[PDB]
Amino acid sequence: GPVWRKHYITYRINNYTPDMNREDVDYAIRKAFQVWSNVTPLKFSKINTGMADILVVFARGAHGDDHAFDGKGGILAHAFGPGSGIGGDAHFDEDEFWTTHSGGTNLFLTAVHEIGHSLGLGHSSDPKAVMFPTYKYVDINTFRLSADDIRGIQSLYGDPKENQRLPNPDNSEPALCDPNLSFDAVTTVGNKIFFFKDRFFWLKVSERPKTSVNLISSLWPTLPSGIEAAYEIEARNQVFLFKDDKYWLISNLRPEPNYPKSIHSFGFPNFVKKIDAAVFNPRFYRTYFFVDNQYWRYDERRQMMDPGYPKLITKNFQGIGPKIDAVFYSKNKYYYFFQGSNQFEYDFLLQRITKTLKSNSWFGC
Ligand SMILES: [Ca+2]
Ligand SMILES: [Ca+2]
Ligand SMILES: [Ca+2]
Ligand SMILES: [Ca+2]
Ligand SMILES: [Zn+2]
Ligand SMILES: [Zn+2]
Repeated sequence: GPVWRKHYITYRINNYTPDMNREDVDYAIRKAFQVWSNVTPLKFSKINTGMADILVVFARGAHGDDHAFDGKGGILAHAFGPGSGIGGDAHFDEDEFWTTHSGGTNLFLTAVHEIGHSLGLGHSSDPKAVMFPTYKYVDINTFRLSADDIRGIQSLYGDPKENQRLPNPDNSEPALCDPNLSFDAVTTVGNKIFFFKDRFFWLKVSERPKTSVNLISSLWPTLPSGIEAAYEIEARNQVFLFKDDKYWLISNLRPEPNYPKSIHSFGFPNFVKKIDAAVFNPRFYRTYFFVDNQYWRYDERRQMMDPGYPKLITKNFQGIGPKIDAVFYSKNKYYYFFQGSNQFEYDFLLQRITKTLKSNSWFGC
């Protein structure tokens, strides 16, 4: 079918069968989900309030749908492939008797078959599968995915995000996906992107599948670690490294005749102690400087702030927080902003955040 266009996904257990022990269903379920995330790059979260994205429900005969139930047997659950609205809900025929055991009609086994569906999978012609529609009421903590089901879950989603399997996946540090990966500064230099962090820098996007973090003292000479702001000027091979009241010019990875130097000879007041984010716009020939609260634009081709400058980041850039960690230019009319573990696709052409993404996306985790 289609599939879920999100790494992280929600469920809410909507109501409880009185075949009960609430808590046993929390489990049977929480756990059903687990089955899937354990072979699979997803997470699952039981929120208790607001509108979850997978919905478990226990209703009977005619419930809502157009696709009614039928009583004791035959259909026991149906769930809805992904899709807003009622897209991924898993529903359960209350006229059965659900169990932690294998008297009655197991809700571990059915919850899991039917979460797939919710998920994307059709059936498995595969007998051995946690469903050959023909529920194999089997032992319970030892049980596991017929390799088959593993394929089309895997077809649809991967194999999991850094090592070798079933067994499941681990979760690193300094890392490509601690999802609270913030930035010192960041830029691209002609077709790569340098991502700064303390002594670290991770580099690229460019057809190179995957991000290799390294120390900054290896590519870089006359310069400190821990880098606050940066941009580029692709037509002159220049990367500009900013920290504290001083900056560094660069070429071809090589520090042109003189640095560091001051930031003030570039122009600002002495009221200004540090540049926080910076981005150069070739469309129109200007650099954007960001001082917590406010910003400044430098006319590159004249060496001259344009008139009227400091300014107010939010008044002029719609919704970008009053402090910004990193900006950088998209080879075609955007700036991508990095405020916290957050980053914004920002169309500068009609000013509007248009995509909000995980601070760490081009490590397409
Ligand atoms: Ca839903
Ligand atoms: Ca039924
Ligand atoms: Ca019942
Ligand atoms: Ca910064
Ligand atoms: Zn239904
Ligand atoms: Zn089914």
